[PDB]
Amino acid sequence: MAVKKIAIFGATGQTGLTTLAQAVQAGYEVTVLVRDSSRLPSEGPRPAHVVVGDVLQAADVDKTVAGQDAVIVLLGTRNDLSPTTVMSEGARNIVAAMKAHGVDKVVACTSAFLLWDPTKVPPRLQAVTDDHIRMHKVLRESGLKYVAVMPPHIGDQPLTGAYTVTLDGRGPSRVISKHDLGHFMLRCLTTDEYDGHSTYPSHQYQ
Amino acid sequence: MAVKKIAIFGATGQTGLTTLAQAVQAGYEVTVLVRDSSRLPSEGPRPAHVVVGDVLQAADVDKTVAGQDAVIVLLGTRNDLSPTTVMSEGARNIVAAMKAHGVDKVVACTSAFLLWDPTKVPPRLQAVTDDHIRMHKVLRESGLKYVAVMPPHIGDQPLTGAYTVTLDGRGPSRVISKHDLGHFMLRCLTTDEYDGHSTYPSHQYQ
Ligand SMILES: NC(=O)c1ccc[n+]([C@@H]2O[C@H](COP(=O)([O-])OP(=O)(O)OC[C@H]3O[C@@H](n4cnc5c(N)ncnc54)[C@H](OP(=O)(O)O)[C@@H]3O)[C@@H](O)[C@H]2O)c1
Ligand SMILES: NC(=O)c1ccc[n+]([C@@H]2O[C@H](COP(=O)([O-])OP(=O)(O)OC[C@H]3O[C@@H](n4cnc5c(N)ncnc54)[C@H](OP(=O)(O)O)[C@@H]3O)[C@@H](O)[C@H]2O)c1
Ligand SMILES: O=C(O)c1ccc(-n2nc(-c3ccccc3O)nc2-c2ccccc2O)cc1
Repeated sequence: MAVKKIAIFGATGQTGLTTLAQAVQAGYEVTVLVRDSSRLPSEGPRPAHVVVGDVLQAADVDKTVAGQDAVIVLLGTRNDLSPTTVMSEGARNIVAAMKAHGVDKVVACTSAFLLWDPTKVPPRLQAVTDDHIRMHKVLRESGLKYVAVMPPHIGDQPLTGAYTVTLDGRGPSRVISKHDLGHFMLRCLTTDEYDGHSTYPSHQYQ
Repeated sequence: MAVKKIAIFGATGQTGLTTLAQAVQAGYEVTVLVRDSSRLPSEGPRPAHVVVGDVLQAADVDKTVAGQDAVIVLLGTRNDLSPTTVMSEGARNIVAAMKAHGVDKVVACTSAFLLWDPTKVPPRLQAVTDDHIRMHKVLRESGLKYVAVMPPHIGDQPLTGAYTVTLDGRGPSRVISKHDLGHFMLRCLTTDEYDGHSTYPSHQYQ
């Protein structure tokens, strides 16, 4: 087990940007798929490789997944309020490209709403949650080594690295810093302990 | 009056109605956004301008924020404890409209539960608190001059002007009257001392 090359999908998002920065600082050779390159910061840590394209475009995903050791998925659809399939269709393209290229490890973020009663989901988040569920099923039925990361509210607190991780359930805390969440996405690259499990990271930021 | 034209969101609510009355008495030129089925009472004080629409429509929020000096946010769900995103989505529309119209000052009410240990928030209030948390992050990340008003129980005791304002922590009493809360929302328009802080107003009525 030695992951050196990773693809990150969703690297321009709030969690993606800090996951990308941390990965670069730790020494990973990171490839990102971005739809427009000007949103990547021009100062600080930069990825080794940039593919310009869409997770909905199978060829763009293929170019991104080729030659990787593992994939991190931090896709989201920003403000869709009504039925949407971007994340699950992108997950299908990711799965197909990982198969074609022999990449066997994927760490993907959905939501802790998948661990709660469906009546906890606010009405205007039901569509996105539904597609998270579709994307989770896609990844679980793929047969790939899949770590399901299902975070509660994503905050802006500083990196601590001291969060809780609860397997196949929700945990006591109900927030995770975007920085701590990115930290855990990368921690999942260094072990098979979470493979096949759903994970809930959460921490105290008093 | 350096701040003269204000938008109030939630003016028909418990705290809104007395905030509106006090603003009009103090000489503010008040614009309100009201939902079509829920106008202001016929006998009560009259705002200068009424927009009929929904905080969930960007166009209605834009009409309400255009030309203002400052915004007060007293949105809420009345007695309804169901999951919701009306406050966080409304705040996103308010931020965008403020940025487009050159309005910097936003005084917005969430709840003192944002200062609690999360494991201690009553489960019955967790869904509403989750949207207050989402709303607070939207406003904190906006870069606007944002006063985060985080009250404890809102009661029916009198207007006093004599309440305690505790910065960035819980205060010494567990109640604030709706009239004192509205008085404090208006006070925040006339100083910069609470910008970028959380504020907990509270009082002992005797
Ligand atoms: N906000 C929360 O508290 C919370 C809580 C639990 C779970 N989640 C979920 O966790 C995940 C990460 O969320 P986040 O807030 O960090 O994400 P985010 O800031 O909304 O960014 C989403 C990422 O996905 C990219 N993206 C969207 N559509 C794409 C497409 N067709 N092709 C390629 N890339 C695309 C976006 O690229 P662009 O920059 O090009 O748009 C961006 O990089 C999301 O699925 C979210 O729903 C969020
Ligand atoms: N002890 C407490 O009650 C307590 C304690 C701490 C914090 N809080 C929080 O304090 C805040 C203010 O509470 P409150 O009791 O004064 O408020 P409220 O009586 O619940 O009034 C809510 C206001 O928001 C309006 N509103 C709701 N949805 C809207 C929409 N889609 N578009 C436009 N306007 C909308 C309502 O309009 P309609 O007239 O059309 O309904 C009403 O004017 C709330 O966020 C509450 O959660 C309450
Ligand atoms: O920091 C403190 O002391 C403190 C913090 C929060 C409260 N809130 N806010 C609420 C509340 C009610 C309706 C909508 C949103 C809300 O947030 N309900 C309570 C409440 C909590 C415990 C017992 C009685 C209550 O009325 C009171 C005090």
